[PDB]
Amino acid sequence: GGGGILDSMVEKLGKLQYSLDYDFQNNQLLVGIIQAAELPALDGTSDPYVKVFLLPDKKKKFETKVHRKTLNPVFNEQFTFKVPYSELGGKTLVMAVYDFDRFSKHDIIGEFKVPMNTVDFGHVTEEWRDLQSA
Ligand SMILES: [Mn+2]
Repeated sequence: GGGGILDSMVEKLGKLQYSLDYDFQNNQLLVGIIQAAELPALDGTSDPYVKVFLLPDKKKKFETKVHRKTLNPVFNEQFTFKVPYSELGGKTLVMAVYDFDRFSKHDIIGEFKVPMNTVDFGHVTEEWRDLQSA
């Protein structure tokens, strides 16, 4: 009654652990794409990879390596965004997990966003985030 409330709940599409730190010495944002867990199987298991990028920036998106046939990949990758601190406040970091497929569109598994204006810089941020439907 009931069903409508269940439909509003966050779907079980897995989670991604990432870390974030602004390097004030070099003036760049550092992002760690650590691992994902409990991904749904779209293939069976999926072939997950993560796209990492800033909005509204129109720059080419960074991507992790593809991890074949796993619902619990460990990426252990780091990415760097050369952006002065004063300009970072208006941007939003996006992390999106996709299922690599060689013969068809890569299905999105889920994504989430981290507005830079609500992040506590000066201390390394690390958290698990539930992937949201795209
Ligand atoms: Mn696949």
